Amino acid sequence: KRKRSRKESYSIYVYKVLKQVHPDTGISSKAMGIM
DNA sequence: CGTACGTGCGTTTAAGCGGTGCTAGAGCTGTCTACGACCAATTGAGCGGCCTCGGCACCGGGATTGTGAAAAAAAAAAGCTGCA
Ligand SMILES: [Ca+2]
Ligand SMILES: [Ca+2]
Ligand SMILES: [Ca+2]
Ligand SMILES: [Ca+2]
Repeated sequence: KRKRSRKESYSIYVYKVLKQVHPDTGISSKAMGIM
């Protein structure tokens, strides 16, 4: 087909900050949208 | 029904005005280079795609908490007295 066009986001940085602050805590897709 | 506000006086206060005198600092000019744009080549961070397995949604069952009804007490409340 085509590979879907590139959509930048902050979500890898949010996940990295979350793992410093709450190592045993994750985040729903919506939550990450809000972030 | 109780009194906080609005009105209207006389007394007091300091804003406003116009002026002067002093200089902090706003803002302008000219110089020079540290810093940011631009570029080309390099490459690794982050993208999409994909797979998985554990959190969490949902369920049923039981424990727990809170509500309302009725009956019965506690209490204020009300109408009812003669006196003074
Ligand atoms: Ca912490
Ligand atoms: Ca009152
Ligand atoms: Ca100056
Ligand atoms: Ca991904």
